[PDB]
Amino acid sequence: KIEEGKLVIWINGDKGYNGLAEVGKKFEKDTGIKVTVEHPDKLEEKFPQVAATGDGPDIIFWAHDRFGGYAQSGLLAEITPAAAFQDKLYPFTWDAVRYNGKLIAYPIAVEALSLIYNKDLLPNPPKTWEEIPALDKELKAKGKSALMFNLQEPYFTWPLIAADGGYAFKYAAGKYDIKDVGVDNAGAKAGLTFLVDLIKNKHMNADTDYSIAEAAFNKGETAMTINGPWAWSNIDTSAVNYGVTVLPTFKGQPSKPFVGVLSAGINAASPNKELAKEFLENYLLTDEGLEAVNKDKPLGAVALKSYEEELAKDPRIAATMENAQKGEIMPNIPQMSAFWYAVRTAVINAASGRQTVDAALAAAQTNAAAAAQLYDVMDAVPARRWKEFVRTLGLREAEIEAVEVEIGRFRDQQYEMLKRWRQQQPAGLGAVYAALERMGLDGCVEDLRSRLQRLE
Ligand SMILES: OC[C@H]1O[C@H](O[C@H]2[C@H](O)[C@@H](O)[C@@H](O[C@H]3[C@H](O)[C@@H](O)[C@@H](O)O[C@@H]3CO)O[C@@H]2CO)[C@H](O)[C@@H](O)[C@@H]1O
Repeated sequence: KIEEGKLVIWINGDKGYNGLAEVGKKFEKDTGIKVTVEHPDKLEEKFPQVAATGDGPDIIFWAHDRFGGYAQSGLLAEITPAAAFQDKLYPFTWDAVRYNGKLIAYPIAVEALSLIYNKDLLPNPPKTWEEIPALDKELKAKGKSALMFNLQEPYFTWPLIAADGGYAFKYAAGKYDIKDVGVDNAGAKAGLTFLVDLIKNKHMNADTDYSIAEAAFNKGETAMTINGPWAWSNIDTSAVNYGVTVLPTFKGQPSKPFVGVLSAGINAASPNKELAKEFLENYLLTDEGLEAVNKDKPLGAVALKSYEEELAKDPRIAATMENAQKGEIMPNIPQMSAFWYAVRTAVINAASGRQTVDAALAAAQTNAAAAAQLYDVMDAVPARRWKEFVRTLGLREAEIEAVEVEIGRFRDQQYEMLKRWRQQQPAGLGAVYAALERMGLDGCVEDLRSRLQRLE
């Protein structure tokens, strides 16, 4: 459990938590502060349940796409590093973790998918997605396959869909518009249709996930896979001679992977914020800190400039960064949740044949665009009435109601955050104010008197 005088960190199990634990032991050796790293299941979903409780972590690690919601709900502490420290990380990595003009996390590394081919089976990897059907059958003649990758998570199948024109939300004037969802445009329809055709000619199987796809490549059963740097570790241990190169082109235009920024967010309810800032700045985000984690599971291209020149020499990094520039940086807005869920539903149905491509994408468009609107009213729907609300609207689509749950859980962390604040323990002042300002006249007076009290 969390309490004053120690750090608890959450990171996804596919990353190098053991190496991260090493960095904390140094910290513990230098400060006497016990550092404990955990890797829970679905920490992306478990966090918004337990953040503002005594069961949430001090530091949370995830790609930058989740943090906008976290931030909007006032569940993160404003990161306040000196200019000299900011000038040690790449500026565009700071953009990712910047939401509404405020820094909400420490950017760690850059994550971008890449084509991971087996050199023993593929000296000249294909340049285009349209070459692959011919190569696979040639490998079918060897009882082999050309490609296998996780098909259950939309993270991995997006690069092909967004190649010719598909996108999440339109970007313009330096801003995203959540009403313009580019999941059902011409460029998106072609990518998925091309993907399914690969499966329908049984160049792939729909049940392929990370665990199995990983096994396939690691045992030299498929010539290619698509995965991130964190996966090179297990592959390095396996006896496969592999290469990491650029993703294949499609219709002249490259497959555009959503680029990820691994980021470290400080719980606003953590009683050891400065204690955390000390760790991330002066231990992890150092040439040795990052080296310790990378040795466990490769991070990719780090945001720390001093240690990026070190990794840039690795061709597998050069491959990723190329794909990174070719692809797009994930938005960090609170609506990316609505976008992901809708797509996760669409691909599984268009892959299992349960629906047309035109249908799933049409439905995903609607559900995402609609569910994306729920966030603008998250703070308005008065307290005790969020379930009555969403039940009043009665949308009932599985991916839509998933956002409802999330939002319903955000509102529950803010009430909890308010509870902590009332009892004089750490709390995020935004989560507090959002809760009072929907708690009738009594909330608003309580809200403002604090705003006035706070003016000291
Ligand atoms: O659809 C279910 C799932 O959608 C969301 O997951 C997305 C992540 O938010 C997003 O960061 C990305 O996930 C990848 C990570 O960025 C990266 O760290 C790496 O480890 O691979 C991840 C893919 O497994 O893309 C996924 C969509 O697949 C949402 O976060 C989840 O709550 C939700 O369960």
